[PDB]
Amino acid sequence: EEKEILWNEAKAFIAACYQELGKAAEVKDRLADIKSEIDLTGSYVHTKEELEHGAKMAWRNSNRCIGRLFWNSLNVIDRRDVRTKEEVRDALFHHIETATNNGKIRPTITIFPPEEKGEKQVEIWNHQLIRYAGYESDGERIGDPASCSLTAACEELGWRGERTDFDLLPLIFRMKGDEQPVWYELPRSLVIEVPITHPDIEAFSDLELKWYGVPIISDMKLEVGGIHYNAAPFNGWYMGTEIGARNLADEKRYDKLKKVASVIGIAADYNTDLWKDQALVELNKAVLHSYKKQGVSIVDHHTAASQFKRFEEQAEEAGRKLTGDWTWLIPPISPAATHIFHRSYDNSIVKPNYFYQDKPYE
Amino acid sequence: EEKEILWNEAKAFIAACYQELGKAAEVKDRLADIKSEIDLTGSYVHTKEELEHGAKMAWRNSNRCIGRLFWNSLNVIDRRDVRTKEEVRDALFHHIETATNNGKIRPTITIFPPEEKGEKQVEIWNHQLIRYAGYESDGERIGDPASCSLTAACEELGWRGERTDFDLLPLIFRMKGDEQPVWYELPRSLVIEVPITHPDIEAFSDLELKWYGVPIISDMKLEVGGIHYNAAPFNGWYMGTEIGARNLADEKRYDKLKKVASVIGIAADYNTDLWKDQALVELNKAVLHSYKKQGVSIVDHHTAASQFKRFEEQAEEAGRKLTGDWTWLIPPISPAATHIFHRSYDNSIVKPNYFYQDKPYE
Ligand code: HEM
Ligand code: HEM
Ligand SMILES: Cc1cc(N)nc(CCc2ccc(CCCN)c(CCc3cc(C)cc(N)n3)c2)c1
Ligand SMILES: Cc1cc(N)nc(CCc2ccc(CCCN)c(CCc3cc(C)cc(N)n3)c2)c1
Ligand SMILES: [Cl-]
Ligand SMILES: [Cl-]
Repeated sequence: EEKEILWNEAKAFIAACYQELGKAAEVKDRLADIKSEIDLTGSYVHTKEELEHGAKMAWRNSNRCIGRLFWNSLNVIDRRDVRTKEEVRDALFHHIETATNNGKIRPTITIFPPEEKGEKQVEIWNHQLIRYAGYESDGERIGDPASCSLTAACEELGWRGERTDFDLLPLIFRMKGDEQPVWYELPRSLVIEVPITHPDIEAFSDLELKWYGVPIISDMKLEVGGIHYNAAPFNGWYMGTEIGARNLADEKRYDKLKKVASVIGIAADYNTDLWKDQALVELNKAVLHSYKKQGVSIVDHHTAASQFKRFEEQAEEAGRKLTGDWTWLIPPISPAATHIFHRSYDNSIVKPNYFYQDKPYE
Repeated sequence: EEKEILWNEAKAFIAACYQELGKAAEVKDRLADIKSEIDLTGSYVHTKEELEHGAKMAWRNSNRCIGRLFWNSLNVIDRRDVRTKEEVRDALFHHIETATNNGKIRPTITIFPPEEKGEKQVEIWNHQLIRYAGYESDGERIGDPASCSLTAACEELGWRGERTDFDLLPLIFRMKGDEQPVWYELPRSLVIEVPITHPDIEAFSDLELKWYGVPIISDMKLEVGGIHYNAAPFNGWYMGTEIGARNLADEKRYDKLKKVASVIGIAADYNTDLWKDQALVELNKAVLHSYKKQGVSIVDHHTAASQFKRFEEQAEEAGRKLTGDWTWLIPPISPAATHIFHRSYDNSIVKPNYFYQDKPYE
């Protein structure tokens, strides 16, 4: 059963991948080889060409992603050779460095050895490789509340945060055969951060807001032809709203809208003044302005939606069905100002793809 | 078959309606009466109590409506006695007057005789009782593009618009047995309109925008216990975003965002300036301000979402399942600033309800 799942998934992937690569004639022989290998070993090993194209397909099939136009230029780093925690740490440090690329962000994925018997070889605990800690001790809230449980887990293992609102969490991952994960403090030279200022309102700097340059999702599983790559961190560049309308704005995150309203000099007293809406717009302008000013890649939601329209056209033109999650594709700011809002999307799951998996803590 | 549909729907409705009315014991006798009546006549007639509560239930079950907190105070006008076009016209005029209520809008529905053999007794052509005409002659666009096809149909029947951007369409409806609908110009004394000004920006009046006070949806079918009330116009008061973020903002409607940007004194050149977002916020502030200043009921999307939260709690507290369409419930401005955005809703259809029906023109 488990291996029939593998063979069926392998069949579909190799056929599809090789068609896209103009390698359709090699499918028959390659499947024989794969079938023998599953027979003789219980699994199979992707060629580097398969691995790279599979990761790209997986991005292409990510229903919730507005940035998919650029799927085919994903920079895929093959790290299936890794066996030690030093090698993992160094691969993660390297991913941060090459993806950041001095601000000119490169969409990158580093792929670690896949699950064996559903047994992980490398288990990453971080949600993102770069993220801020969060604390909640006796009524006082510090940092990013979304990081509270991971932060508590790190502090169990002998890490201690400075309890600033922007403590960088350490890298934390466990190796197969180890009982506890290890942690490593991020070298600050690796991590670009951007201070948030506003183009016109000088007082905006009084909020002392900042955010990190590169979102590197490190807790999803990449699945390709029945192989489960549970550890495969990937990054793009930010869409501004992710920072200005969610990370810094949500009541359950940094919750900064009342403070924004005060520095931009409007009252925060009446719903009918639309002060939250006005504060959201200004904070979002500041975020775009700040990233651009520092030379760190970022895209606004209008340009993003325009790019996504092109992805849609490209898919049609290539004869591929389009899939999407409307509820995630619409930006959280002026959604009806984008074309996305005014059409519908088929939310079917197509593989290869990226999937949620259970957290190893909490 | 057709009558088995009717009896099954009647069974479910009478049971449910009478439970809610504390009249559970009368269900058995009432169903016998109904069953005989379908047997003897092919249909049945609602008591006034059933009709009123059914219309209220229908509002309660409208998945796409954020305003449902107030379902139980709907003002139901029973006009099943109507037989002539003068009576229909007068009932429609009356609905406008009593719903408008000098600006203190009353959620109201007027219910006309239901379909007989799927044969309409009264067929209303208007989408809303009050709406602006739209024209598109040889490249030049005037008025509301959404009204183009109905406007063309009216002008076929000998009506002529002044071709202002805000021509009030005439009431247009057809009677059973008539080949053509009739039309009647709206008395302007009946129709409250609001000029759009901004609380701080004096130049905003230069846009000469306005909108009508009361949205009265007149093209949906109310279904109650298997009876099809195809003509049953209903109204609430506006949520500000419907006007500021859609009617006046959409590129396929009045398309005013570039003009808004100019009068509020910002450039409309770069996506990263979020000029569309900023223009949307200011236009939406102006709309709320203008309605409030004139004494015409309106609700902002924050207050609306707060009221909807109470509807949710009320439903749970009453032991009723909640249904909703997330894609319509989220406001088109700052949706993530409402609780709606952060939860999910079951989009199942529960009856009684309001349903789309085919337009009799186009
Ligand atoms: C190149 C720049 C990119 C941009 C601007 C972008 C934009 C976004 C945005 C805005 C979201 C939505 C998050 C939310 O709604 O809060 C998202 C989700 C997602 N993106 Fe992208 N993205 C990019 C690159 C990538 C890459 C390189 C991958 C993987 C190879 C990827 C895969 C995904 C996935 C899987 C999700 C869903 C995450 C989840 O379900 O939690 N994206 N993207
Ligand atoms: C009391 C004030 C009311 C407010 C503020 C309100 C608010 C809204 C809003 C914002 C929409 C969405 C339109 C859109 O997304 O563009 C809507 C849709 C709807 N509302 Fe309400 N509403 C109210 C009263 C009513 C009443 C009295 C009824 C019927 C008895 C009703 C039934 C509906 C229905 C059926 C829709 C869906 C229309 C469609 O599918 O095209 N609402 N409402
Ligand atoms: C690779 C990449 C690039 C980029 N610009 N953005 C992303 C998405 C980042 C991200 C990270 C974390 C999260 C939190 C939940 C995921 N377990 C999210 C999604 C946030 C969200 C929350 C809600 C309530 C709705 C919604 N649509 N989206 C999105 C990935
Ligand atoms: C009774 C009532 C009160 C009130 N405040 N609002 C309404 C809804 C009015 C309305 C009128 C017309 C329409 C146009 C289509 C309906 N055939 C709409 C819905 C507009 C819309 C468009 C799009 C693209 C998405 C969306 N969610 N909603 C909404 C009814
Ligand atoms: Cl993020
Ligand atoms: Cl409307």
